Amino acid sequence: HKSEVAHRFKDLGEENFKALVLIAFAQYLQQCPFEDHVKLVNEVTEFAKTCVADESAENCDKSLHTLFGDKLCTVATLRETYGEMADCCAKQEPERNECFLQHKDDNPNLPRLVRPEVDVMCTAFHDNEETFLKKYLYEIARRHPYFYAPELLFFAKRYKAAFTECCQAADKAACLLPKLDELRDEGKASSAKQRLKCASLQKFGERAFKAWAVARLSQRFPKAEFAEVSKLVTDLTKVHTECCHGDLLECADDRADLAKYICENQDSISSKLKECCEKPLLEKSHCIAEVENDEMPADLPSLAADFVESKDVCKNYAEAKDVFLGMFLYEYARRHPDYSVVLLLRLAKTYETTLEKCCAAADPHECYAKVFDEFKPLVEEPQNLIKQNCELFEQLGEYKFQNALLVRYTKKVPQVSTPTLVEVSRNLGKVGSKCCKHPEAKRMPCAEDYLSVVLNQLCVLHEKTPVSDRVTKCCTESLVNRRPCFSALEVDETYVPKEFNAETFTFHADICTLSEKERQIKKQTALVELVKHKPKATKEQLKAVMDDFAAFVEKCCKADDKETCFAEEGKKLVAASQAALG
Ligand SMILES: CCCCCCCC(=O)O
Ligand SMILES: CCCCCCCC(=O)O
Ligand SMILES: CCCCCCCC(=O)O
Ligand SMILES: CCCCCCCC(=O)O
Ligand SMILES: CCCCCCCC(=O)O
Repeated sequence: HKSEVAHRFKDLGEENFKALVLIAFAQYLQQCPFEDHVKLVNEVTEFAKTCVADESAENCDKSLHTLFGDKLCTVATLRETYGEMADCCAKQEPERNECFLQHKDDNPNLPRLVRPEVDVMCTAFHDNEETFLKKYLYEIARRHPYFYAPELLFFAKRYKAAFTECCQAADKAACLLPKLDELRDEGKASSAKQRLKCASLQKFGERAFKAWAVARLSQRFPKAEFAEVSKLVTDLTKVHTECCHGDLLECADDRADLAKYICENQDSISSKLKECCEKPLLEKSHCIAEVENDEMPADLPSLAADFVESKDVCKNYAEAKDVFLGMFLYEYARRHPDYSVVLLLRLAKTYETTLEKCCAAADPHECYAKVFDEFKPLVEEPQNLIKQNCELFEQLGEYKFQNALLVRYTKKVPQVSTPTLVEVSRNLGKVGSKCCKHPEAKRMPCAEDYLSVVLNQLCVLHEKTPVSDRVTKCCTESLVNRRPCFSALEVDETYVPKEFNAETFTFHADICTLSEKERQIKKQTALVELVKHKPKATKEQLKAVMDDFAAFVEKCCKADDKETCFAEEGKKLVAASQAALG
């Protein structure tokens, strides 16, 4: 009351307050030294302490955004570091924060993190343990500006536990890398997942996220009531709205309240929350967000009884057009847990469109009576796509599956930059190794919910530099229909060939001097360049040049001495390929 910062300090505490302010500062001013961020956080914490000690102190009743902006731009006073940012904080709330959000670089030009030796890492750990953990938050926060802040506090705790457990014992080297690598891959998957949730609130509105939350939570929490699911959805939407507009202090405070409420009303929500609700505060919310789907309630009546066979459907729709569709989404999702969340949203939109033109055109009960008949093609379209791709995946392997997707997606949109095409196809091919081994029931909720994340990552890296018109049309037209739009484009008859570049196929030594993961990009980039060279003459039989590439690589890999072999066989191979018109 009368002091939001004091209330946040009292709720979160001292350790979480200082960590949640460092993340906020690092996610805004990405190209800034660590020491300045530490000083700013210390000043903010001291001001919060002074306002806590005496309520009627110097002015501290203003909102957190005002203090955030004042400490942000009225103290740093850097203009050359961030362009067009000097005039950013000339407006008032809430226009200042909106201007600040648009300057967050999704892919900043920062050096890749390199891990020192274990001995040096744990020598620095047990020298400034408080400061050593603060640097971990800074780098992750500045490299992922949209990373979920309350989830970043869990990762720091796991980092501290991993460092404490291993190198205060024998075999320091082979204890830390296995566990640190788990965090790195777990942190890159929870940052791309939040980006999809965070770009669906500021591009498609709050109503888009509410329907997603209703569909997802009804699947995870069946046998509950619509009143409870609505409350959970409202709380979740309020939580995720604040983390997207920079209110990290309030976002982490509201998440704890939601977790506490879920644990309190455990019997009325789900029976699988017994274990997740006996964990520490930072682990309860993580466990709840990933709890498994509860068992379906027994003897559920058919949905056709009160949605298509009753002469009040359009009357109820006209009474309230946003809760009637909420009930349909809730009832159709609880009894169909094998559908992806984006499919259920598609069927809900189809049902809404059918109802729109039925009660406003002559007899109503003549065109929405068979609305369930047109759900079949929508259901069968992605079931006939996962089935073929998983079969194709388990006949070529991971590396050859990524190449197959890379060639397919290069002909569809042959204008995106080669690094973006290579990166998206590498992530596209990793859904085969992820959950093509699941049973047919669980294949759909996993595959499409990951394809959505990958395609959103494709869209956000294309908005800054829009080069392809087809990508723009599929990205900024509908969130749910993003995947069907991409898997509906034929080969592009436009995009006259990129001509021939001699320097492209000039593999000179290296290749066989470093690890295998990053040498694959050296060949996938060449494949992308080859496909763009001949977009039309891209039949399957002329793509046998991959075998020649592999043979040429192997011949000089086993004969690394006299590195002129690389150039000689490279020019011979490119001449042979050009002579074959392929
Ligand atoms: C990767 C290590 C997992 C440990 C979880 C956190 C334990 C603690 O710090 O209390
Ligand atoms: C895209 C689905 C539209 C109908 C569901 C409405 C539920 C909600 O908005 O909370
Ligand atoms: C119950 C507390 C946890 C919910 C907030 C985060 C869930 C999500 O990532 O969607
Ligand atoms: C248990 C209350 C402490 C608040 C968060 C600190 C991490 C944790 O132990 O969950
Ligand atoms: C289980 C699906 C494997 C990858 C699908 C991507 C292909 C496409 O979008 O056309």
